[PDB]
Amino acid sequence: MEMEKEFEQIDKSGSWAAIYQDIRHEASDFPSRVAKLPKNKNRNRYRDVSPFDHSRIKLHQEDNDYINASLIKMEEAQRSYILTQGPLPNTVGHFWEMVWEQKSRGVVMLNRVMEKGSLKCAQYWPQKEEKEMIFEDTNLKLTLISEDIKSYYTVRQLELENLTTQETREILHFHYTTWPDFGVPESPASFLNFLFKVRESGSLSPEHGPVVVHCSAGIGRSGTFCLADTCLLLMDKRKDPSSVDIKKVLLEMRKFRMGLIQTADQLRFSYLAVIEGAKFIMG
Ligand SMILES: O=C(N[C@H]1[C@H](O)[C@@H]2O[C@H]1c1ccccc12)C1CCC1
Repeated sequence: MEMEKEFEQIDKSGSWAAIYQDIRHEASDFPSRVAKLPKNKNRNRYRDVSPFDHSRIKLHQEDNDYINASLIKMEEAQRSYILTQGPLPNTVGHFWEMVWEQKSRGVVMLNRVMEKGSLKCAQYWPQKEEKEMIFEDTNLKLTLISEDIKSYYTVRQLELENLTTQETREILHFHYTTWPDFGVPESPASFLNFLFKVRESGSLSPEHGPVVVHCSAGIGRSGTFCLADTCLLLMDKRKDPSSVDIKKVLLEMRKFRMGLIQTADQLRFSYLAVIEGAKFIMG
């Protein structure tokens, strides 16, 4: 079926939970043996969220190459994404090592450091220009260059320096700051505006490594971001945009990381975002 009328048909019939459970039943199951090794327990935020072995990002380190991060490679859309958990106190150096080694231009953050009165990720970037951060375990230096605070999101320019080689690179930090503590946003308008700002920066384009996207577990809000982006790109590429099937795209993405889209409300919100976004694109 088309999307917008399939949407109204699920609303009128109140069957979002059943649609979402079907997706959960059909989703891929691949091994995640490296994630479960005892030496990696303090590298995982949640015991039930792990990268598959076949798609995990490897650190370029001979001691321990493990990070909780996955490469989502979308062949028809010609887009790739790295989805990862919010960094932990003992993985902030690994996180920036990955950004460096994978040649990423942009980092997309969809959570606040504290939500619901608890810590959802480490403070992994500097908050003042004159107070830079040094990660001694991976030999990187990170400096805040500029910050632009808007009503729904903040964009930061960061400098990452590899202290071994003295090479430097500019990284863009895109921080969506207004996702509610509970539920999903009422309108997708600010989330779509944010997606378009990431696109306009070059961070999603083939001349760079994959964008790094995270929330707390790296599957819920993060899944919504890449699902909406890929579906909109396919609607622009194809002769028949009504042939894009959001459930099929989501199942394709779940071949590369488990659990993408965590609730039926997040699924409905993803439909809403693609539907509204397809009208603004045109034409
Ligand atoms: O090359 C880098 N760091 C080097 C450190 O001197 C040390 O050797 C390298 C390294 C890599 C992983 C852990 C520890 C080390 C950074 C470029 C991204 C990582």
